Amino acid sequence: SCKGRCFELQPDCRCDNLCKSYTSCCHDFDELCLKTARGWECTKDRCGEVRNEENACHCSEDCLARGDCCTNYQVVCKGESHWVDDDCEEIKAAECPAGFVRPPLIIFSVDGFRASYMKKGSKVMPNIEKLRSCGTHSPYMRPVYPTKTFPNLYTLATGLYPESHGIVGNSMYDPVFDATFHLFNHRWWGGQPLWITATKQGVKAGTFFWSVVIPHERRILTILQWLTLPDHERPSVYAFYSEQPDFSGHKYGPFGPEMTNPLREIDKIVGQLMDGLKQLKLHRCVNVIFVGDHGMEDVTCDRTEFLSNYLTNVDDITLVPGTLGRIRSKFSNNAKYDPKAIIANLTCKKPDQHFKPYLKQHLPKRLHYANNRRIEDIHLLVERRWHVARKPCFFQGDHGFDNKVNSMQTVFVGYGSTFKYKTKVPPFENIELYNVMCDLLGLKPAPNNGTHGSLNHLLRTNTFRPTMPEEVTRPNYPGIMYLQSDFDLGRHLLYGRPAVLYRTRYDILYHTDFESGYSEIFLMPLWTSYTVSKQPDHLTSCVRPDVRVSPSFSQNCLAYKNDKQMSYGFLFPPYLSSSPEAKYDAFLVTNMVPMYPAFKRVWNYFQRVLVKKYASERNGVNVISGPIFDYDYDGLHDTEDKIKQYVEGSSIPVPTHYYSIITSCLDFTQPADKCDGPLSVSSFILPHRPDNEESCNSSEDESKWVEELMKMHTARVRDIEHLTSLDFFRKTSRSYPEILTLKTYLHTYE
Ligand SMILES: O=C(O)CCN1C(=O)[C@@H]2Cc3c(n(Cc4ccc(F)cc4)c4ccccc34)CN2C1=O
Ligand SMILES: O=C(O)CCN1C(=O)[C@@H]2Cc3c(n(Cc4ccc(F)cc4)c4ccccc34)CN2C1=O
Ligand SMILES: *[C@@H]1O[C@H](CO)[C@@H](O[C@@H]2O[C@H](CO)[C@@H](O)[C@H](O)[C@H]2NC(C)=O)[C@H](O)[C@H]1NC(C)=O
Ligand SMILES: [Ca+2]
Ligand code: NA
Ligand code: NA
Ligand SMILES: [Zn+2]
Ligand SMILES: [Zn+2]
Repeated sequence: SCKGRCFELQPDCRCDNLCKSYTSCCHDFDELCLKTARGWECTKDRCGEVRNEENACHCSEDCLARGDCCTNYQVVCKGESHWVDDDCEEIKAAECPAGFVRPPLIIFSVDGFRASYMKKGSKVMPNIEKLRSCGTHSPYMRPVYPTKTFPNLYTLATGLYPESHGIVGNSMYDPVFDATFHLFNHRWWGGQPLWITATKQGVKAGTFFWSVVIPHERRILTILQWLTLPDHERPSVYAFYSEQPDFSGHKYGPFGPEMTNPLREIDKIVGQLMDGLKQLKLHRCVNVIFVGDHGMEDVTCDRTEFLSNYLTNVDDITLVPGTLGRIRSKFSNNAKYDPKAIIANLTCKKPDQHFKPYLKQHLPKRLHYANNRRIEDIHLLVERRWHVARKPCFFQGDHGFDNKVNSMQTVFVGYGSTFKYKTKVPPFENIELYNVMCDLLGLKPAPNNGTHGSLNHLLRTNTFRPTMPEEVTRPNYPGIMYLQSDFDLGRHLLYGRPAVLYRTRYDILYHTDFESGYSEIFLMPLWTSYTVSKQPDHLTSCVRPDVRVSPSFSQNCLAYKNDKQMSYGFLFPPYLSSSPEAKYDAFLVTNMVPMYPAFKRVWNYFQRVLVKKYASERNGVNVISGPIFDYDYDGLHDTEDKIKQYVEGSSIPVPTHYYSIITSCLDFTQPADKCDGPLSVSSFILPHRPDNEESCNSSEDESKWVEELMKMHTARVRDIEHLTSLDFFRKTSRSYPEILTLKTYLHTYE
């Protein structure tokens, strides 16, 4: 029996909340623990009360002490007020009763709560509105790809991309075992979640999981109940979860009028939470995070592309369907199965095609969706509002699309003593929360993909002091060291010189129009920096040796002549040179990089047309460009070990991508090279591909397609730091936490 052991935190008859899922509860759990009687609200008559065990909650004078009161008791029978009726009072300091070592954290998570419901629900969710308004909040929070529940909830809790924590979807095929696994035990998965991190550091955690038949009102009383327990038992961190509004969203669509009740209902539970805390004097002591795993889009049966309309033998493939596609051979010894053919077959075959196929390594890097062996090589990015099935109602809403999509954005509100008061912060990525939650609990966070510091502007106190990483390889500064005859060939640095964070050998090179860091190992620049202010020739096939760099560690024009696939281009573009004299610097062999003919069309468009437009538009730009090597698609700078391809019969490694970081003043009335304030930045990581299969209008003028591809491969600065092992923005006039925020920014074009 459960006697009074009920909802306990720890062979026998079981009393914990998760027992009902494992069907291991004692026969009397439904009698003692899950009482439903009289409802979840007091009334005038209920007050002055027999502390009747039969009830769900009590309105007796006993009530307050035992810690099992109905959440609106004070409001109804001691004259006090609903917390939503009070005016925002700032909380300059945690107001906890004696013997609390720290402010409790309550994570209030909701499935499928799209960011728009905040504007178009103000009227119907007043308690949530009061959290938003009095607390700290962002316009939206960005989930991770894929925008599905389990992958997002576990990232939330761990700080890791799905590729790394391992929950890449609900069914996953492991080719090591040739078996499929259907999704819960935290422990077999990657990363350290929050409830563990806290436990290992002597901070007691409550459950982050509930048995679905336990109704929401009971879960709240349970948390308030636990909060009255004594110091040696009481947990410091708790978690509520709601399947709504995701559940109704699938059924009715995010804009269905049927959505209105479910949000009101979620708001009621958030009401009980606050009314309950308040009547335990804990409403200015606990920190609450109201947070969402992802959003919801309109998607119906009739918007469904079918693979059988593209592929000869569709019974030879296995497809995970829906708002993303994952394709895999169904049969093990099938020599008829050809990934290159499949992708070709699925590539721009209709003008209005509602998905695009990709091998995972060609997916835009911002998705971080490749480095896991249960991610099938062939992936389909599905257009928003659409589905993908194998071959030929329930639903009008779904999610799982590209996480830059708006319908997929989600919410974050931070209320409490440690959060700023009435503050609006910019949108961030949910991988950043794990680090913040550790901060609120005094924990050293486990290694994750967050960037610790980048969210210090959300917090009143408890900010941790991030430190710039150390240069690992100091630069060389060659002077004029060689003769033209030794060779057998054929202001611009506004934010600090970036710092090389791995062991290598590089020369820093200066020119009038640009500054560069040249790797004597990779035979090209690691980075090329140049400012262009707001305000040609027939030398195409000439290159000059750089006299500051030995011919051993320079590229040559023989390799590029004898490579019928590969060509070369410049990181600093000759077109932007400041004078006929200076133009010769842009043609130094130290400025060449390997570039497929197809990539040049993108790259020339960019250097010739978009940079000067960007400069006009933003009042100057600083531009840092370099190559990236990521052949193992793990999002990190490759070692020489990992390089698969080279320019014909040479040591010149071919980059898998090319980055650029484009930087200006937030105050566009000050030019780029004379800021006094915050910075503005947008970056991208363009894949380096022999063809333009990815862009459906590549046969047209670059004005009609290059800029669309670029928007698609937008990237955070931080992404490029991981992929290049550099560190940018080391010598600005801004604080290091502000700069971390700048670096986590991704410029979405929506
Ligand atoms: O070291 C190695 O490579 C193999 C060793 N090994 C393990 O001992 C655990 C066992 C286990 C794992 N998972 C997660 C998983 C999910 C989908 C899959 F297709 C494969 C695994 C589980 C989930 C439920 C119950 C047990 C497990 C992952 N493990 C290993 O890979
Ligand atoms: O109560 C219900 O309506 C259904 C029971 N249920 C769930 O379906 C989800 C599944 C899930 C939960 N968590 C923990 C969590 C909670 C809040 C966060 F901000 C982050 C993580 C997960 C972690 C990884 C993967 C799956 C999950 C919580 N759930 C339930 O109790
Ligand atoms: C995301 O975070 C994880 C954890 O910090 C990084 O993964 C670790 O990588 C190291 C070195 O490659 C391995 O030895 C560890 O086993 C990895 N840990 C886990 C839990 O997977 C990962 O590199 C980060 N990803 C990016 C793109 O920055
Ligand atoms: Ca790599
Ligand atoms: Na060539
Ligand atoms: Na094309
Ligand atoms: Zn969800
Ligand atoms: Zn869903």
